[PDB]
Amino acid sequence: SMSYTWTGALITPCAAEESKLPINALSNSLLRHHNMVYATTSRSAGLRQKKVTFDRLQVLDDHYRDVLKEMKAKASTVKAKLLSVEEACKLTPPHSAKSKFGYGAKDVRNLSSKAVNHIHSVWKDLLEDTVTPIDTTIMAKNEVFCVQRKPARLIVFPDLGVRVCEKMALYDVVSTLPQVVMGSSYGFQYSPGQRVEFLVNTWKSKKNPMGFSYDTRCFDSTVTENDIRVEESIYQCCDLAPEARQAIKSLTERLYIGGPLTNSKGQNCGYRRCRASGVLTTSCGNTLTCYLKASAACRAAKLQDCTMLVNGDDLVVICESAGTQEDAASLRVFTEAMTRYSAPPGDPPQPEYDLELITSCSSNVSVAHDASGKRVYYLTRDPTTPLARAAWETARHTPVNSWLGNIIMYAPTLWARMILMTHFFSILLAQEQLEKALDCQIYGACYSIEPLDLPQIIERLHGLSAFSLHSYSPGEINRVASCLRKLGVPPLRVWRHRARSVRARLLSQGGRAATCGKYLFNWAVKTKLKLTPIPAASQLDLSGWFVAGYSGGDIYH
Ligand SMILES: CC(C)CC[C@]1(C)CN(C2CCCC2)C(=O)C(C2=NS(=O)(=O)c3cc(NS(C)(=O)=O)ccc3N2)=C1O
Repeated sequence: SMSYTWTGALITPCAAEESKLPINALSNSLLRHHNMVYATTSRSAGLRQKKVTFDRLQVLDDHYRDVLKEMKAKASTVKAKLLSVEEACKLTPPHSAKSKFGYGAKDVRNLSSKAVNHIHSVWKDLLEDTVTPIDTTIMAKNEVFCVQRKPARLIVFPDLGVRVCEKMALYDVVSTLPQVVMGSSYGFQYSPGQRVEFLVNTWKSKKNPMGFSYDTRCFDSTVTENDIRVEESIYQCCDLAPEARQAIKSLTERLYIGGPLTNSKGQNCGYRRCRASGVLTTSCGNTLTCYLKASAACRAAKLQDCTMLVNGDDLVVICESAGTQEDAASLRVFTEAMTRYSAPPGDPPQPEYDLELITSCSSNVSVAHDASGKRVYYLTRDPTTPLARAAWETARHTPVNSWLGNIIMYAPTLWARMILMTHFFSILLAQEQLEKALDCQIYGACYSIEPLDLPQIIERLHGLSAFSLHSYSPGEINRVASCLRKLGVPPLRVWRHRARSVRARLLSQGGRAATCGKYLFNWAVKTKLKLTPIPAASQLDLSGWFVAGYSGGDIYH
């Protein structure tokens, strides 16, 4: 069937949208080539609609069904709980889209009776009605990139009342089931460092390793009614409260499978018959579906000693090589199988024999050296998008601070330490806002973070190693340097000078600020200080951080 049907009514914005990089007094210090940075807007949504609208055919064989059976057996060992209204409410981001029914995200969070009462009525309707399509809003995402222009991605989401009900029925399931079903292949369980460890150990476990990333073209669009029903049957394998079962069946039939699309003006835009990007099950359903099709495809292709790593629609496979000719042939068969299962490639997969050249979750393993001169593996990425976004965030206040998420996740990297840390700490010093908590997103979930806690966060997730890495690789150094020329970012020599100042200012304020100076900026000085475990690090509740993915799932921790 067709992934979407359209009426012709436009995908509309709520407010005016900026496409050009906003400029203030801080902009030039980060980036000179302002015309390279842009934000997607609803004005390019038509282009996206064209891309994501196609017919899906699906041919399902024994490998597919055998894997599904295996998945269901593991799923049947899961016991999941219902969340109460209150518990579900507390998982709502404070900035989440307001309800059509007279209350907003903050009314939800502080548990106002107006919000609670409507949510209760939404839940009761779900239990009582299992057929009536649930309304969704379709919007264009405003995301920032460097020119290479990408059309706006589309986001489809039900009302806030429904979203709370999703959490009630499914939060525990989507949080716990994926790891039980997929084990070590479940990508969202890993910190960046645990991800490196798993990739490195998997690579080393092969006699002659070969790996490939598989990019599905518009994965959400390739998801069929069969696929969404199949995932529900996996959910229903769980030990569940009777009301949970009913709500999940109702949400599947009324929401997850498909439904009408309404713009911000209230106009009918058409109909969806594929994955909605803005539902709680987006991450879990995509992960299960990608794992299922790929596992089956590995068997169809007779890939030898396969290990898969799956993060929603993001797939990487490591296996035993049979030489370049048989590998290329094997990947073609893999691709044919995926295509039959309705997961055809965007860019065709290519075999890689250098682990450091495999990109997965926009990232690659690379190598540097710790204090002892001991080689350490770490996760990095091309910094172009992080830096484009940091430029936007320098001149504009944003709901989500990608710079802070990036500092957390990519703390060991040369670009995050020299540029991002230096730049944004300078900004926070000048404003005296070091102590002000800011929102960031990690694996789709929203977190409120104090910048002064960064040293403890980084020590916990990465180890004290992240403050002492040196002698990065030539390929990594070249990629960063190339990126800075492209965007017109000052050379790393300027950043070292800046960091010396940022460091000194932080130290001169004592307490948590000086701790930021000492650990975060120890790289900047010639005569570095001895770095010991920070006492207050084993205190913050980092439980829930790397449990699951929640893209579009409207989750706050
Ligand atoms: C392994 C880590 C380091 C990758 C970080 C990276 C690139 C970026 N970030 C943050 C931005 C600021 C810093 C961290 C992420 O959370 C994700 C990431 N976020 S996510 O929305 O959970 C996600 C979704 C999907 N696909 S889906 C829509 O769930 O089917 C694939 C992959 C992902 N991965 C990412 O993939």
